[PDB]
Amino acid sequence: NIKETFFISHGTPMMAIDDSKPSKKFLESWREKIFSKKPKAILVISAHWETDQPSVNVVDINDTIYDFRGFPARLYQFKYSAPGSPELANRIQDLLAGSGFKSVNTDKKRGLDHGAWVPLMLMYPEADIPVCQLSVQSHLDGTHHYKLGQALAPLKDEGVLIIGSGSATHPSNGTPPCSDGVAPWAAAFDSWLETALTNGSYEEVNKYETKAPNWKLAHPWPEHFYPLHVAMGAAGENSKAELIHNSWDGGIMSYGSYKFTST
Ligand SMILES: [Fe+3]
Repeated sequence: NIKETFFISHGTPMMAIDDSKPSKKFLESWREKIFSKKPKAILVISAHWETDQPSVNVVDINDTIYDFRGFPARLYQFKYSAPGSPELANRIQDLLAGSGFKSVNTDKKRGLDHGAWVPLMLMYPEADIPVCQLSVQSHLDGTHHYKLGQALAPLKDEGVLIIGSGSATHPSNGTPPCSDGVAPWAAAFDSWLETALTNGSYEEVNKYETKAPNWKLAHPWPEHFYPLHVAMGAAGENSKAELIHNSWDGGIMSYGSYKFTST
């Protein structure tokens, strides 16, 4: 049914209201210009939900979680009450367990963190498509998440839109900006990633720690990068990666987003 998986950049919560971000106009054009098909359900691997073992969201309605401090009060008024899919949740449990993940937990009470509901509120604003969330295991490695994606790969034939939500670059809150360029280290890293992805060098991206330039500056902590790996795996071995968006915030926080097309 569905032959694509995506990695997008959840940005920061300001992307719900800051229209000075091309990221927002990009996400808003989702159903018209990016993915026209209506998916049966949506699975989001969001970087803002990390756990020790794979964890799935099992609720019939997602609560809208404001996992951010220090923003306009308008942001805490938002509700993206999309349904959950216990169907999909179980399907994910079984698919993951069937591939070697013996311990895979479930949370029957939590909804969507801003890593899911902020983008989804722009792409699918009616809030009527089931959204189920998968967690990222930050203290593991990239290959683990590639495998989590491979395990999820069959979900596509069942109308599931697999989306990893992170940031192409996620420099520390302590990294200094660039006044009117794009920081050299960040362009190096983004260039590396594109060259890897568009050529299907997925083993390389699994091994970013030993092949990417400036990865410690780009991803000091991996959580915002591992959803890329998951979408990568879910697309498949010979999928075709395309860069569908890029924009920068401080000259250092890339918003790059990729579409993986299985063949
Ligand atoms: Fe974030």
